[PDB]
Amino acid sequence: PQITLWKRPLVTIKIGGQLKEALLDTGADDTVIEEMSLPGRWKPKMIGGIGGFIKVRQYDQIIIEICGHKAIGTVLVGPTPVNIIGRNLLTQIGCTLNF
Amino acid sequence: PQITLWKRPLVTIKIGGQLKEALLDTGADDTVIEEMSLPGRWKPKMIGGIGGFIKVRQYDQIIIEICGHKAIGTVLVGPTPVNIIGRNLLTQIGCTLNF
Ligand SMILES: CC(C)(C)[C@H]1Cc2cc(F)ccc2S(=O)(=O)N(C[C@@H](O)[C@H](Cc2ccccc2)NC(=O)O[C@H]2CCOC2)C1
Ligand SMILES: [Cl-]
Ligand SMILES: [Cl-]
Repeated sequence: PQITLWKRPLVTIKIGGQLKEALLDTGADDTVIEEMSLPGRWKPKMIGGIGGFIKVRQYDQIIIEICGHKAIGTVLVGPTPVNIIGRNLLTQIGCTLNF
Repeated sequence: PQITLWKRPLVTIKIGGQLKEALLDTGADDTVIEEMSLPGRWKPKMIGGIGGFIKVRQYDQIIIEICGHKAIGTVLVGPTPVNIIGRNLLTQIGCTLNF
């Protein structure tokens, strides 16, 4: 698809069998999702945003479907205001910026 | 152009006669630039992100050149860690996400 930016680029994602709404975010290096349970072990990570650096849980090799496209990669879980799909997964679905 | 997302989508912009590096950010509703002087009146605004909120100065009807494309809109000025080109100006240069 071709997504214009007059409104937030929100899409449906599927993770752990659940449907959620997430923002396609080219300004985010990593994918960060609101609190949920994911399988396996997690590692600590700090992510810096507009208000500073914060603590999240890093889960690797997580299966996630984004707007019908299958991706498998790192998902960070923590107190984010919105679910964010970052560049680590946008590359997997072949997403580019065009003008 | 077509911009891939293996690295941060950083571009050169021209604002208030100065050249600056900025991030093309689909996850940002608004454009936020590091401390600088801009002409005209401003009003205070709070903007929220990962890590909480920052206080910025809102300048309206500001011209920016982004990749050679002229655009006009609201520019927020404040203690942002990176210069961000948000949706308000990405729409003006005809920027879309494609996959
Ligand atoms: C809340 C949301 C709607 C999404 C956004 C809120 C927002 C709204 C605006 F109008 C303007 C700016 C911002 S913002 O700037 O707050 N932001 C945009 C993100 O793309 C930031 C940009 C950025 C990049 C580097 C340093 C600071 C900021 N990335 C980010 O937090 O990456 C983190 C997140 C995961 O990867 C690293 C989050
Ligand atoms: Cl605007
Ligand atoms: Cl358009």
